[PDB]
Amino acid sequence: KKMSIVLAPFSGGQPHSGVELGPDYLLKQGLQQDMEKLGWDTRLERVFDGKVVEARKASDNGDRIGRVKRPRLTAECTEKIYKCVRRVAEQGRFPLTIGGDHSIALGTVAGVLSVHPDAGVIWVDAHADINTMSGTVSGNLHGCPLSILLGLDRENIPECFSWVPQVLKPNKIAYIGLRAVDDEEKKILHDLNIAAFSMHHVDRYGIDKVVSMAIEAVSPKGTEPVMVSYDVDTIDPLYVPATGTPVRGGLSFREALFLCERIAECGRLVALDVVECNPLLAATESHVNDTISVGCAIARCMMGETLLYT
Amino acid sequence: KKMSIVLAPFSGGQPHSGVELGPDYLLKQGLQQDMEKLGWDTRLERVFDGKVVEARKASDNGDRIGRVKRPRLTAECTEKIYKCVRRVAEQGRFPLTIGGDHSIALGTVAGVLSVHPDAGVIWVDAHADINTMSGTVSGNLHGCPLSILLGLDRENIPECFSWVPQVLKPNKIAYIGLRAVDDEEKKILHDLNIAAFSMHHVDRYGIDKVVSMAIEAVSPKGTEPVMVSYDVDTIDPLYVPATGTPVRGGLSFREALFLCERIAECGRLVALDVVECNPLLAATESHVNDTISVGCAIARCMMGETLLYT
Amino acid sequence: KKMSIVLAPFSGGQPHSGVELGPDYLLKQGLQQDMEKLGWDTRLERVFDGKVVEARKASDNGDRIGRVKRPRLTAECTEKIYKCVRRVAEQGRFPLTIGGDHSIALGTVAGVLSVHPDAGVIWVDAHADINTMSGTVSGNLHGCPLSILLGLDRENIPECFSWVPQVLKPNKIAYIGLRAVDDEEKKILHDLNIAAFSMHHVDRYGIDKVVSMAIEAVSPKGTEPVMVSYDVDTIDPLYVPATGTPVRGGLSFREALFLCERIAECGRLVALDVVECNPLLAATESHVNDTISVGCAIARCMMGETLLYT
Ligand SMILES: N[C@@H](CCCC[B-](O)(O)O)C(=O)O
Ligand SMILES: N[C@@H](CCCC[B-](O)(O)O)C(=O)O
Ligand SMILES: N[C@@H](CCCC[B-](O)(O)O)C(=O)O
Ligand SMILES: [Mn+2]
Ligand SMILES: [Mn+2]
Ligand SMILES: [Mn+2]
Ligand SMILES: [Mn+2]
Ligand SMILES: [Mn+2]
Ligand SMILES: [Mn+2]
Repeated sequence: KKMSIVLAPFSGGQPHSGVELGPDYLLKQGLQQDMEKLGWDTRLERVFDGKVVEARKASDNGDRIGRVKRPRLTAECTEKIYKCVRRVAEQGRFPLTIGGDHSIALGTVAGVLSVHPDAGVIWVDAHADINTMSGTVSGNLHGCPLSILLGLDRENIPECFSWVPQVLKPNKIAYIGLRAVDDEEKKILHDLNIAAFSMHHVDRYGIDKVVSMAIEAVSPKGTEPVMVSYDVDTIDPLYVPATGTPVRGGLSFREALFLCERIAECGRLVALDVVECNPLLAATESHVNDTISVGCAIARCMMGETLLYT
Repeated sequence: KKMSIVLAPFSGGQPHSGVELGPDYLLKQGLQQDMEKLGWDTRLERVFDGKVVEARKASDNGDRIGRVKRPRLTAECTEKIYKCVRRVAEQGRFPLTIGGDHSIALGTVAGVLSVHPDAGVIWVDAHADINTMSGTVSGNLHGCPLSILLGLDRENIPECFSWVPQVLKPNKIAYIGLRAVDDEEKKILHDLNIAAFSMHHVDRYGIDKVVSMAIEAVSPKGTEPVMVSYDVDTIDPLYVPATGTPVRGGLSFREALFLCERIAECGRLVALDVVECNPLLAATESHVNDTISVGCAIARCMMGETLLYT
Repeated sequence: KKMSIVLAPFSGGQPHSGVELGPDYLLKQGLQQDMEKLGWDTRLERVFDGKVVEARKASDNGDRIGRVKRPRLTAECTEKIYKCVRRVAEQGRFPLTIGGDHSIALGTVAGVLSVHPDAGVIWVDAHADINTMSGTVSGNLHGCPLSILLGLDRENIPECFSWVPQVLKPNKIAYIGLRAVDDEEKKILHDLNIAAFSMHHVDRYGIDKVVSMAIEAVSPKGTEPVMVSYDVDTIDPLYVPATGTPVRGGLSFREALFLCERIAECGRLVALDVVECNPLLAATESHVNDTISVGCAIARCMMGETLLYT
């Protein structure tokens, strides 16, 4: 049980400052002590300085390529995370990456799939995060990682992203909790036949059935490695208020944590990302502690914590 | 795809002013643009002036027949809606009626069943709305439409209601979400063997199963037209605060919208009422926007809007 | 239909004052009138004066045996409840005990099992309440009743508890709603193979299935008497705020009441405890009325109240 907690305090994939404070905040809640208490030998991995990156972000509006914002900054930071995560996985350690906005998954997924080529990817999110370079309206890259990982709209992806290995195939990615998919993204999922389970399926079949379906969808070869990239805005805002893109009608706190227990239970989780925790985007301090403690909660449940004896 | 959005700004079926503001408020949210965006050719149908009706309502306390309040006013306005809706349906257009209190369903159901005689009726409500003329304690007619439509307690129904056609039979009406049924109403449902699915059934079988059961109950002849009269107080107040008769322990925002998607999915919806939205009965502006946007949301989901590609 | 509403205004099993106000508060809500309205012939049973007991509690910090706090006071009061409940059951009346903290279940369960020796026990709680004398960290006895009832850690249980009959066996107790079990308690449940259904099972199988499983687990001999000891902190705090030990991710108001209807429905309920309602631990008066009215609600549903005709 060797784990490396990758610190990825990046906010360049979106507009709002504060999300780079996620890593520090989670660690204050005692994320490492919790992992250690779950029997994991943990080591912290710092990939870059959040203050320096923030500084460079807030100032250079010139970093743009069309609607896309901060491709250069984003490309540089996610390559750093990729190299870190790839190394963490080669050393045989479990990489637990804490963001940071979801654009960091560009480096995490590439890093993990580079070592575990047949690893499936469960994207827990209210969003599909698969907008293409020329398709994105907002230009916020945290909503475009999967398009770049799948190499969609190749011809329009910047040179600064040339580093991204092409290891993820559409049949190895499954979504859970979708409810704010852009029209362009709907067409993409349908055309690539991506296994996507929206809140409709959860409402229709119950979370247990959805998680089972999602795991099977990316684990056909019998039983392969599984990676989970967890966007906290999947959870209904009334549970996760402090986030950049909240959408009502999401997972309940119970379903959000139950999903983790089911994944833990299958015993094939090889990596985990917990992203989009933005402490600054909270009304009261109640909103902050509820969101950050949720991040640590999914971490604990994903890493084996159960309600009863085990 | 021809639709007529029937505006029924009536509040005479209950005490609290404000519910007549529903139609306007929904339209401000962009109800028509949403329907148009769903591919519907929409036309607005104004049945009467809400200010004039309100004025006449707030002043004439003399309009009563026992406990029943405003039978004359109610009878005149609902006959107007009936004529409008009956015409809308004869023209082959889908009538989407926005209230207004639930007493308007006296005109909508009569209008629709007049054209689609074998149409089933799904009453989504926390209440049975079937109190008889001599049985009602409050005398508020928005809780008596189904008794008049089924012609119960004939001998005690006013002359001003002589216009109501007898087209709805007990075996063609199904309730979903019941939780505040009056004792008299419990006896009625049991005696007439009305298919009623309370929050107990939803809690017991899950919303998907209940909707399936409700649709089948009124669609025995194989597959007949279906009409839905949707009272927003079916949804738990913590989701729909701005309503006249809130009862805790109701449908979640997710179940409230999932039910719409399932009905849409069956492809036999022929009419829809969205009632009891009272903007004035809101604490903050957060309560208002949450309720009105919910009304538009059920409209969109009922009319085909899905989370994924379709 | 003969019922005795046992008043047990005790708070010695925990630190916070106010929980002894539960009985009075529930009765103000009209608990007795509700039971009478459900057809029960009710009689109130006062076991001791809450003001006198409170007075004696708040002053004597000397009443301790290790970490355990107020064993003498607790032992004296619960023996009183035991004698009352045992008598109520011998008279052939249904004992409905209103607390008071959960330490009162020491007297209720012993009283009921003394008359109905093969009675099963459903413990609805977020906690296992089975910490041993030498195992409890907090020393609060409201979290140790089941250890004393099962006679665990005999050698370390005070003399003042010598009165407790040994009538409850591990295979006749089932938990529902667990989510804050101490490590020592996890080991105990696992070693004694106690049927425990946590929020994981509710999330996994749905409340209906859990209640069915829980009833069967203690009713093997075909169909024996069933007793329910209901801790209101089983319900998610956002529904039951005014309680001493709230834990997020609990039962919804709907599941909390549905469980009661299912138990009522089986027709074998022989006793009921509604505990841990602490009116003083409420932010607004909204928190108070929501919690106390919940207590009366579970009472009504447990005693036969249904949403539809019955
Ligand atoms: N689809 C929107 C929102 C994406 C939100 C990104 B995420 O899932 O990481 O929060 C956009 O492209 O701007
Ligand atoms: N049953 C109550 C309340 C009826 C509520 C009407 B409705 O469902 O339209 O809100 C009454 O008769 O006054
Ligand atoms: N397990 C904790 C909390 C027990 C809570 C008791 B109860 O369930 O009655 O609220 C303790 O031993 O102090
Ligand atoms: Mn995301
Ligand atoms: Mn998202
Ligand atoms: Mn209604
Ligand atoms: Mn209603
Ligand atoms: Mn308890
Ligand atoms: Mn408890």
